[PDB]
Amino acid sequence: HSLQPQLDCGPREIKVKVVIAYLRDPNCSSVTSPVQASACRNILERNQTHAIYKNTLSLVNDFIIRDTILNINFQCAYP
Amino acid sequence: GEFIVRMALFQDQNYTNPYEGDAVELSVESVLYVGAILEQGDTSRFNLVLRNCYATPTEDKADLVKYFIIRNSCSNQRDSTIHVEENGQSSESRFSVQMFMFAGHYDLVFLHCEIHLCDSLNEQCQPSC
Amino acid sequence: LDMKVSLQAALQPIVSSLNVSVDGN
Ligand SMILES: *[C@@H]1O[C@H](CO)[C@@H](O)[C@H](O)[C@H]1NC(C)=O
Ligand SMILES: *[C@@H]1O[C@H](CO)[C@@H](O)[C@H](O)[C@H]1NC(C)=O
Ligand SMILES: *[C@@H]1O[C@H](CO)[C@@H](O)[C@H](O)[C@H]1NC(C)=O
Repeated sequence: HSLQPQLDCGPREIKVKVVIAYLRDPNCSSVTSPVQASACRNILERNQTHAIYKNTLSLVNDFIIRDTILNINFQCAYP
Repeated sequence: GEFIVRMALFQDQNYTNPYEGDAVELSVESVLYVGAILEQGDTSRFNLVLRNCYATPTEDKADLVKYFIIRNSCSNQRDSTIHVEENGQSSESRFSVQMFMFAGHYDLVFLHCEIHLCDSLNEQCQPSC
Repeated sequence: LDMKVSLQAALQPIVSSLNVSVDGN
């Protein structure tokens, strides 16, 4: 399986295109996310001489769900 | 006084040998069987209707979002699999829902209900719908 | 005649699905 989720790290917005979707923190529900690490719970991992913004978007058919979620774990590796 | 009403969780459509109940783990596809019982009460003529059994992702009964389970005294719509088996006449009222868990990030689903104690003497309040 | 009743347990599902991962610069 593969979706080819188009992730397009910008200078101020992380944007991931691929039902309601939401980031780790319940808002940012439309998919965009500000690059500010204090916004919708973006994970910061500064491995040496780089900085990656990891996040786990989730797609669910209805706000109640039955046996099917879409846990898209996308990261942005900035210089 | 207080007509203390209790409700438990049974494991099967089989309405006995239920779960003891501390924190139940279920397949989202699976089914659970909760029945409101009028234990420790009149039970000779007082029925037990199921008016507003509902669900919410918080111990508190006052949440912004909450699952309906059954509104307006019976059989909430919008749910594919709902069965109020014997709510109403008997001192035991039973209904079945498929497991679920809400939007956002919290795996904590709770069940809350509102119960009105009908009587079966010259009071035709069988819950009709 | 209109008391409120709650279930004394937590309903913990085992919802799980297809993990995905991607990269970007
Ligand atoms: C999420 O947005 C709702 C408005 O829909 C607001 O009530 C709530 O405080 C927000 N929560 C966070 C963590 O931003
Ligand atoms: C950190 O991870 C990125 C991911 O592509 C990689 O390019 C980089 O080499 C890693 N840093 C180190 C020090 O290995
Ligand atoms: C079903 O019937 C009774 C009560 O419903 C129970 O004692 C019996 O063990 C059950 N049989 C099963 C679950 O196979």
